[PDB]
Amino acid sequence: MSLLPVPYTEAASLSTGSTVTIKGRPLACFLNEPYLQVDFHTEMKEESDIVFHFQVCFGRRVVMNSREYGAWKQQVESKNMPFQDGQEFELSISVLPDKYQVMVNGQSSYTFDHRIKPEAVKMVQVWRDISLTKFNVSY
Amino acid sequence: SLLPVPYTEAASLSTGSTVTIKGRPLACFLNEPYLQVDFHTEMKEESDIVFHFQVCFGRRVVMNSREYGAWKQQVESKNMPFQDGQEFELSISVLPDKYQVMVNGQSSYTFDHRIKPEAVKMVQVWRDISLTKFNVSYL
Repeated sequence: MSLLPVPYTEAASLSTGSTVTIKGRPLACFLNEPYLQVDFHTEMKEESDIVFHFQVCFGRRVVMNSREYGAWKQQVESKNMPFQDGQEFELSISVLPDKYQVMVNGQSSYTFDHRIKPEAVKMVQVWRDISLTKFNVSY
Repeated sequence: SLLPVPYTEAASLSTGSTVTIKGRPLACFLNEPYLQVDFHTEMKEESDIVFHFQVCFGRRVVMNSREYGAWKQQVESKNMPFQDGQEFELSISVLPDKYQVMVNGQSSYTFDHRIKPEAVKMVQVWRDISLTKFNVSYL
């Protein structure tokens, strides 16, 4: 049923001006709290450090963090919830010199200042309770 | 792998029933994949949950019920018999007073009946696992 298989793992490189586009839909109603996770990894292996971790608990909150030297760092939480129950969404993550800008359905929704340089990213993983129709990294 | 996830099946339970689940997490424990098993009062996903069993692999287990649309008293355990990167066998037995949850033959968790197990009409298995076996015993 999901057009693209989930978990979805792709080799990627990022710098200022790069955009990561993700089109998908949660697999459950918001009452059931499905999650979405997007991780920008330093290496191809899943256990590698995470430069940018973006986790949505649909209908509840968004958590952002990094995993450095194998440990989760300072968690950032947002109760901003532009995602709509049972709807397809479009997620756009832009790389700016100082931060990532996260757009949901074309609206500025979240930001996260760079901890690790985006130039250290080698892989992007999209996983948890979503079906996926589109994944793209601009070059 | 052979059974799709989310996996949903019509079911009925009473004393002596066993729900057998064979599967494997989709990620290493460092990435905190989840497993969720919900015993529902109706076929619809938004229905009440008699028994909610949620594993955050390598971290914790949470159990609860959802009654009249609201999550009730959460039960938490840091017991972790699940092994990183391994296939597991989960066996949920229905006893007169509680569910007994066995992992790879070890009695690992228990949950006293809030709603009678006879109210269950559906079982849903979802989140970050591949599923090789699902069975509800009868008679």
